Amino acid sequence: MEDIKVAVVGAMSAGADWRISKEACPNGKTLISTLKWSYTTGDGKRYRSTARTTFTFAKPMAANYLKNQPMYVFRRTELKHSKTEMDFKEWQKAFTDVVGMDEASLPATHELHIFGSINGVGFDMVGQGSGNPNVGYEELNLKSTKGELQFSPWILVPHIFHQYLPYPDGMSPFQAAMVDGSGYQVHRTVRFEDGASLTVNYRYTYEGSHIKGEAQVKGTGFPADGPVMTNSLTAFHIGPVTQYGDQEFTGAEQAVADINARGGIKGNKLQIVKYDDACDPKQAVAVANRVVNDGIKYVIGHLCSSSAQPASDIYEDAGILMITPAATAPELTARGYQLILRTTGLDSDQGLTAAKYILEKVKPQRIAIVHDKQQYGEGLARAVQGGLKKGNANVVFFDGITAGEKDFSTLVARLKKENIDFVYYGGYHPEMGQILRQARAAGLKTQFMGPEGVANVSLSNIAGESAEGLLVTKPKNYDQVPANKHIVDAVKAKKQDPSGAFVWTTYAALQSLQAGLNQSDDPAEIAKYLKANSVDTVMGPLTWDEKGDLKGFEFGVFDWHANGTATDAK
Ligand SMILES: CC[C@H](C)[C@H](N)C(=O)O
Ligand SMILES: [Cl-]
Repeated sequence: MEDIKVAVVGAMSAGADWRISKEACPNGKTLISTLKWSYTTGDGKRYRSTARTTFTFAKPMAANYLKNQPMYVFRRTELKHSKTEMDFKEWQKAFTDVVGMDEASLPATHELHIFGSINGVGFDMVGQGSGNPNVGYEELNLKSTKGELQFSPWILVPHIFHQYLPYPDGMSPFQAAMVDGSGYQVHRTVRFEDGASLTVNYRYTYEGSHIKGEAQVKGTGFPADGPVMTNSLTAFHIGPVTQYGDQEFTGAEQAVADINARGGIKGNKLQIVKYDDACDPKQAVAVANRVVNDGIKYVIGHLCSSSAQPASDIYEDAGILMITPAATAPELTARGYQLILRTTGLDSDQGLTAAKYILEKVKPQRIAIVHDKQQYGEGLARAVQGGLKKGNANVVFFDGITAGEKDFSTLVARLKKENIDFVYYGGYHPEMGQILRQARAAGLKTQFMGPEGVANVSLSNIAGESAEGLLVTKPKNYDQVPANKHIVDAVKAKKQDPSGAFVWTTYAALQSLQAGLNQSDDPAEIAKYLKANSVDTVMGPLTWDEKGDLKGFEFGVFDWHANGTATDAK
């Protein structure tokens, strides 16, 4: 009665603050710990590692430890750093199962000497710390003795004292070995997704309640242009596509809960497996190869057009089904592929809907068209330009800006000088929000319009009152259909937001997969069944053409509001 795995591919997720270590003991003198650890770049990309840690005890562990395994340890860390100094904190909690709390002497002080090389670049750091062995807390300050670190200081986390960890009903085996005096040694091996590796070896001496630790490090095989050797690792920040990933995970989690509550697929439960492509082409190909090697046959997601297209090549070649709830560029479904479907519409249709609204209902005097030079935004800007030229509208200029720009002073001064009364922007909320708040600060009265990628609460968060009165194209308000009220209430009961279109397109993708899995487990048979039939969903009855596109899909025109809400424009 094994679970059916479904991959859900998000983008620039935060993820869990706590990470789980699994502890096992093959004999009385050895404890083995296994760990998955992903780092994040300043760019919002993931850098993936796995670790195996070996603890060697001089005297055998007490029988109670050997009878009670495996154990699970939840840990979280904080780092502030310069290029010469590190300030660190760690929290640790042990359990006999996978369910968190849900929301002579033991040690008091310690010192660390950590040294070695990364790609042959030498380092040496020393410093003092303290902690509480009753609750699993520790803190540490480290200073360089050899000047500036010429690699990311994050590569030395988590390596920078399990003598501070208690177990549920008494001392950990680490604490018992320190109190006895005979102690333990540690060896860790880390493997990275680019083929790099790092080893650490530890030795300790106990002077009463004070621990003296020594750690020797050797790292090799890091790419010269990678984030370790360029100092490009950071703590997680919200990024440009986080809003889109959060909507997809909200809709997938509620749909899988509802399906499983009704008995799953002929009694077998669905299990979500989460991945993250950062809407980046190289990360999308790395994710798709991992999904195939993990044995998964069904994928929901790859959200942006520039990441869904390279991923689709890998899934088609390997015989895997892919359903995107969000990618709208026509080229995805224009190449003869048989295993690719959507639960959203096409930018050829979205751009023509915008051009007809401008010609029929707005009738402006002087138009500018702006885009971000990416597949989605530049495609829409070209579709709108063609529609307006056919209607003989006055387009004064057509121009590109750079994605990630925060200073729009040149564009704002040009709109003021050239007396522009209407702008169409093709692109995402981060750039549109900066353009709106900088335009109103400088006294512009211009009417703005954009596509479904700007119609979200992150646009309102960035622009504030400057967002009021923006025109948008987007899918219908599915959250206002009475038949969908039970889903709206279940999402609001978790303090989550059911208003974004990608909640509904993602829920509908899981309902479409469910209908297929009731007929066959084989991806090619599922794609054939959906292309020949109608499926009832939260979006209404869905049908697909032979290339995997929705038949009769319509984008609406709405007024956007500063409170993150959309109303019918007419
Ligand atoms: C996340 C989807 C975005 C907004 C857009 N529709 C694209 O295809 O890139
Ligand atoms: Cl460990």
